[PDB]
Amino acid sequence: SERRDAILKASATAIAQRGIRGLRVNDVAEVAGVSPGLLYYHFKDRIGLLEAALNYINDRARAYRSEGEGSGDSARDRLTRSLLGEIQDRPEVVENSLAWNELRASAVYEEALRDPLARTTAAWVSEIADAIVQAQATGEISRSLDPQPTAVTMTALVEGLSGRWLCKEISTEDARSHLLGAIDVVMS
Amino acid sequence: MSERRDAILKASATAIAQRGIRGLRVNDVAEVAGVSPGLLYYHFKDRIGLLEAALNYINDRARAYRSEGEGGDSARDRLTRSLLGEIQDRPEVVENSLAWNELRASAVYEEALRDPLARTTAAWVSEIADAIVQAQATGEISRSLDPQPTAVTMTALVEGLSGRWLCKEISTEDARSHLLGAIDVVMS
Repeated sequence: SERRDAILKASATAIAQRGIRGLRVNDVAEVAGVSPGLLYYHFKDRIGLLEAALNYINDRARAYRSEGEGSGDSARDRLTRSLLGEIQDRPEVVENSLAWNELRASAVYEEALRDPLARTTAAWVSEIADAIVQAQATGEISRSLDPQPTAVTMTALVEGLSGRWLCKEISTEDARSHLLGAIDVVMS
Repeated sequence: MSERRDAILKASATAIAQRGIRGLRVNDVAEVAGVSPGLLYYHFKDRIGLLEAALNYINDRARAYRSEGEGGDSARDRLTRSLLGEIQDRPEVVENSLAWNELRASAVYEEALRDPLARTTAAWVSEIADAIVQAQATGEISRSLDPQPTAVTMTALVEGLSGRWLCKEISTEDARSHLLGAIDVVMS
């Protein structure tokens, strides 16, 4: 239902602005424009809600990273879309990445969020790792790179730079240029 | 008073690591530290002064682990020790990492935290940049690397890996190995 989506979008804004710690269902209910009873009806409990919101935000992120996909795109093209996709000045990209940044931070103490975060992050890593393996078969990328470690490292860098970006500690342009520099290093 | 400033900051680091910025209370910190709230305000003025000083305390503590064993002569030796020293199964390193993780996440939505965090992060970045510049003069590193962006990138990589490490999403030994491979790629 479009109400579920609307609830989830509002929850991601509550998450983004207030942070997860001490966020309660009634707070979320207030921003979502529904009662806590309806909210529990859709999501069962607070963790069910956070996990639904994490899945919603992951889906939008996946879209941002796949914008402009094309048949038989180069390794460079694949790495670039997936690494840069979530750091853009477009307002709904920023809102989405703010909420993901907080969910990543919260999972240190919200242990029930660790599994969905690990699995969705595994799927991002896997995109990069696959791009590398395909290129290594052709020679287009150094064969001495270990694909999975390289992909885990490149995406963790995105998370680190994105945390600074969201602090306004580094510009959008600089964060993207650093990532491009990393990609250049891997192709060279 | 300098023994007492240190007790205050040590207790502040623990409060931040365990309870986050919202769970940090002057009265509790001061009680932990065996001092009065008024002494804390005398040295640090206010809650933002406290947090600024705690950011620097944590960075000073991390710096000790970054240089442990130092001078371990090569640029490679110094860079490796610095980057790997951030991620270790030692109680102080874990705590520093948790507290930094909290501060980095909170500064997104608490704007007052941004300037101190930027200044402390800039100091960490500078140790790494200086290492790279020194090594380009000796020729231990490609003169191709721009020191500042590289140092920004490497330290950002430590923060991204640490965020996953603290969620138990990546093991300590995996995170260390990936930092080593990153340094290798940069040292090539």
